[PDB]
Amino acid sequence: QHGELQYLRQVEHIMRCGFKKEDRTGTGTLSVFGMQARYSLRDEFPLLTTKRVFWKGVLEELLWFIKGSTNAKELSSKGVRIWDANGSRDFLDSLGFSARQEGDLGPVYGFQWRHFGADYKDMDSDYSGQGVDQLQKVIDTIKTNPDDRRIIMCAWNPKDLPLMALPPCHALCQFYVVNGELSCQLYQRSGDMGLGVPFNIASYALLTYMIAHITGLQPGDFVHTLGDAHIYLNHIEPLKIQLQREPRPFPKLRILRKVETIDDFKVEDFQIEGYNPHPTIKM
Amino acid sequence: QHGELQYLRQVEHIMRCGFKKEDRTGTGTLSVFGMQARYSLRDEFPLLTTKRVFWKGVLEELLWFIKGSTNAKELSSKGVRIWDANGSRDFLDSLGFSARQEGDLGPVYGFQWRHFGADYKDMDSDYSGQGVDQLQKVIDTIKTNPDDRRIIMCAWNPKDLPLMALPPCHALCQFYVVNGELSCQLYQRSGDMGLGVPFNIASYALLTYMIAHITGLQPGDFVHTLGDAHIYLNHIEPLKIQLQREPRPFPKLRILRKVETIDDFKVEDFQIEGYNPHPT
Ligand SMILES: Cc1nc(=O)c2cc(CN(C)c3ccc(C(=O)N[C@@H](CCC(=O)O)C(=O)O)s3)ccc2[nH]1
Ligand SMILES: Cc1nc(=O)c2cc(CN(C)c3ccc(C(=O)N[C@@H](CCC(=O)O)C(=O)O)s3)ccc2[nH]1
Ligand SMILES: O=c1ccn([C@H]2C[C@H](O)[C@@H](COP(=O)(O)O)O2)c(=O)[nH]1
Ligand SMILES: O=c1ccn([C@H]2C[C@H](O)[C@@H](COP(=O)(O)O)O2)c(=O)[nH]1
Repeated sequence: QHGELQYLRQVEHIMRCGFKKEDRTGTGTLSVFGMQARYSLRDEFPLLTTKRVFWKGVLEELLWFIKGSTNAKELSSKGVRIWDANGSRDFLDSLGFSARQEGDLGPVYGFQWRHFGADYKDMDSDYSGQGVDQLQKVIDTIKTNPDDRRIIMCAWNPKDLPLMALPPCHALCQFYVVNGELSCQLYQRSGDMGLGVPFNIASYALLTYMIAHITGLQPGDFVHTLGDAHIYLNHIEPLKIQLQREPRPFPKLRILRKVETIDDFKVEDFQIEGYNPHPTIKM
Repeated sequence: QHGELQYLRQVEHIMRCGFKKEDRTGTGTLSVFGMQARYSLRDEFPLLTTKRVFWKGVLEELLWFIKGSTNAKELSSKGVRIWDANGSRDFLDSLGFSARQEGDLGPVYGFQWRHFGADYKDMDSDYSGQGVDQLQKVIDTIKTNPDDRRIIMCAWNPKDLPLMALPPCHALCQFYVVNGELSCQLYQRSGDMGLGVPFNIASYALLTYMIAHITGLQPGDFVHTLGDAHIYLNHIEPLKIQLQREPRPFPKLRILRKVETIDDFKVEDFQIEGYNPHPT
């Protein structure tokens, strides 16, 4: 069986057994609470094929995260517009952040991952040597002690919550090692199956490939755990279509050079081979 | 059909397909990474029956949590010894906490749940009005806005980690509401299937029952997600025996009176009916 079948069976399930549940905007969804899929990272990459995934966006965003940025403009400049809406003068004002300059997303992933617990001022501030560098922490631990059951990188910070444009959908992820293979489990509190999910799977599978490469291990599995797994009421039609399609063999991700530290990774180092998806779908 | 069959199928799986993996003590285990089970809370309580669960302990511990305590002695005095070992003068010293008094577990669940982000000194300190009161937070949100997808109570605190005797096994839990029913999902980073696990399921199922009672909702489901799900190499034999037993119908949890706030709960308010488990 093809790995994508899991994601498809989930969507199929949310439609068949989900419950109508209101949205924060009032759009309306069909949801199921608590789900889980295991995507293999062994000699293949989980880039969904029944619908084209914005790969260039998942890669630029991840590097942007690793770099510890919280400025949407720095990701926008790379040709990835995904986080721009949450950075607009209009949106940041509808939440009270009036003195907060444009693009300043607040203490999001980039900040939490590298400086957990540090006092956030603005995106342009210097947090060098401040907070807990969780990203580095997990890498060190994976190297020194692989048996460790506390390899956690937590983006969810209850105290910093009031300063965020958007509370982290990916509350936390945990790494694991066995048989010289590195695995990763993500806890996604809320997931849009028609848009965000596929991209999110790619994002974390990539992170694992990166950390595995640096630690000298082989990619294992990517366990995708969900809280509120939803499908927006309008996405039902196109999704009924996508569910008809047959998944084509997953591509493979090549890391073109030998990099030593997580920060040393650049876009030219990655190569997606054989990514042959079905035509794209607007949602 | 029976809810316990899930837990049994998991143990069965960990034996059948797990991999030998070393322990922090070097005891050795058989593990699988990433697992999940859905226990129904509708008209029944998930207190496992193929082996007796220390129910009096899950209840006293939970209240102890809610009370925001981090002193092991306060739970030990109630006749629940589970957290005593981690509080001894010997253990606290083998980790460096020499000036830390006996029983002082550090900024554990009780402290994180009620005062997240506050500067921890010692168990006897006064943290009134300090930190983020997560427990209260989720209760308020469940009442005012049930559709909310951010109802999270996080015990994992990367900054306070160096002050803990034991890093929280239960990193975080998330609440959900639909059809007037309250559900809960737990993220357990590491779980011992032979001991802590069944107790852990009971603990969180109970918490849901309490919060559901207070918010005026009905208990829904308890989703149990695991990171490193293991079985110690020595528990393999007794477990092979437990797996043979047939689960008896789950008991029911009765809340004997109408309580208003989470803190108002007392031991006399709960009653387990029909808990008929298998022996030893
Ligand atoms: C309700 C909601 N659901 C989401 O999934 C969501 C996701 C993000 C961020 N995210 C992680 C995204 C991943 C992929 C995206 C997307 O817009 N893809 C477009 C291409 C636009 C571009 O060129 O930048 C597409 O699929 O056509 S957006 C922000 C707000 C959200 N809001
Ligand atoms: C290796 C290991 N595995 C565990 O599951 C574990 C659990 C706790 C804490 N936990 C939350 C526990 C739940 C139940 C417990 C127990 O000791 N039950 C006994 C004794 C109490 C009694 O029954 O009077 C038993 O049921 O026999 S201990 C502490 C260290 C651990 N260490
Ligand atoms: O990477 C992401 C980010 C966001 N979302 C979607 C899920 C919900 O549709 C919405 C978040 O809304 P709240 O749960 O924050 O209300 O964004 C995703 O699916 N993936
Ligand atoms: O409620 C609990 C508390 C502890 N443990 C067990 C699981 C592990 O065997 C051990 C903790 O080991 P570390 O994850 O800290 O290495 O305690 C449980 O299963 N449940």
